[PDB]
Amino acid sequence: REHWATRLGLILAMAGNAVGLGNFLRFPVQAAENGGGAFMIPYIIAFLLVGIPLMWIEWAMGRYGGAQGHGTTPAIFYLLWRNRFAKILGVFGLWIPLVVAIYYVYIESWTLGFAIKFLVGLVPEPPPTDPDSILRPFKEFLYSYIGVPKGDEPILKPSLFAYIVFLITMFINVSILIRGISKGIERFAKIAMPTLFILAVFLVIRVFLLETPNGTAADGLNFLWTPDFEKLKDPGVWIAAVGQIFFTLSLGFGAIITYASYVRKDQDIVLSGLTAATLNEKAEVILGGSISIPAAVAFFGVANAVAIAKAGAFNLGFITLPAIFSQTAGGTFLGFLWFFLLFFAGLTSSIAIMQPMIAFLEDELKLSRKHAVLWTAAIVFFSAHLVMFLNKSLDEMDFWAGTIGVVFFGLTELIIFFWIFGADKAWEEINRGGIIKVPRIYYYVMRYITPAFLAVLLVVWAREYIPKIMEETHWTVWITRFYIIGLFLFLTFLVFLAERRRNHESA
Ligand SMILES: CC(C)C[C@H](N)C(=O)O
Ligand SMILES: [Cl-]
Ligand code: NA
Ligand code: NA
Repeated sequence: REHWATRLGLILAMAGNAVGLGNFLRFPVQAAENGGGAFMIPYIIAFLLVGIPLMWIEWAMGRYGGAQGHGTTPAIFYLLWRNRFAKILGVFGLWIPLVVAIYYVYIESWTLGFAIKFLVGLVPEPPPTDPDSILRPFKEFLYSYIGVPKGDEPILKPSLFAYIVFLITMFINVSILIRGISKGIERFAKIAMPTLFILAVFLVIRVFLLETPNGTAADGLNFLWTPDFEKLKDPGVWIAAVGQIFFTLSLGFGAIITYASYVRKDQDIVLSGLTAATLNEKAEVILGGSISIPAAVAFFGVANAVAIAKAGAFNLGFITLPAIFSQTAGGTFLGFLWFFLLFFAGLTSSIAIMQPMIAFLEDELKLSRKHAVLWTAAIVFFSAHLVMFLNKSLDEMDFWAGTIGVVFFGLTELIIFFWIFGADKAWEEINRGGIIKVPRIYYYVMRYITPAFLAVLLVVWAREYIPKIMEETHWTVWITRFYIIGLFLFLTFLVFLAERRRNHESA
């Protein structure tokens, strides 16, 4: 079995796993729609009670399963709770990251294609003060890229260059992942994380030199870090906070478990996971929240910034920032820098959420690495046509997998590790091999505070919000569900195909 050759390489690979698009695209909108600082207070709180404990549990289950040659949540769940329903619940650890990747690769291909369009200079030409006259050309640019429909049919029709860039993005993912751990993700993280940091800091410095009659870049920072105690009683704020914390730290996708499987049994995971979390957070609030929000605020006031944020998720990342850069000297090169930063971010995160399936095919089906990688590729590439051509088929995938399945699977793996596999035993498993020891106070949070807190949050979530999706939506969403549910069944079948061949090799 392969291993992280360099400790630093392990840390950088886990960072690139965590440091992705949620640090640069999701978090700005998440903070803008939720009163800014009013959203920071839960984000901080839920970072201590949910982020770090689930991080350490992810790492512990990963190292435990990897010591016994299993880097997937079905096998590891069977190794923590010996039952068939354990394997059934572990199937989610392969279903969630796959469904996430199905559209994560598409958005990463968006970033790559936009970087190419900006580098070659094939960009819109905004005529020289009306904000609509500047937000309109880049809006139509994004629409010409992804091919959003125009009439009544919810049928996407992406540009040919977009499909070509998607092919190139999948092929780049394949060329990276075909070289394993110590030769592929490690030597790529060692190169991408410094470049990512450099680009982020350069764009931060460039954004801070922006001033308009609608304010300066400091106003967005103020609104971001100005709390508002009038909103801590809104459960939607806490819902969004814990969801974003699950997302930005890869918590609940089973990918951190997958990388932790390649950790040598004796090497540290406590300080490792804490370091990865701290690096991702420093890349989030210090950098990601200090580029989009300050520019949008300085250019349109907090009111119109929140308006653009509530308009859509890509209004800020794919429209607002390029429209603002088109107003500055060398702004085409600046948008190229921004999109290239996003491309490496999505790259280091997407090569991380596609590893559980290959680990399953290698460890549980005894497939060669090349064939496992190529079949997982073909699966993702084919299934991505459902997201590329069916309108609003990405939102359902992100909801059930990246938004609902994450909290569900986090609670599940928490109850499995501590409440089932053994609170004392799993606590020791976390504290074993660690350079530093896990604080005594997080034992109670892991076993008592985190499950009850997440349970109350999930109760409020399911009681006051979900029934709006299973009714007030277009019928085409079923096409996605009918597929993704049918993608779950498929995986279970392979799980069966695992537990049967294991009864054959021993014979
Ligand atoms: C699913 C994860 C890889 C997401 C990533 N941590 C991000 O913030 O974009
Ligand atoms: Cl295009
Ligand atoms: Na992140
Ligand atoms: Na990443």
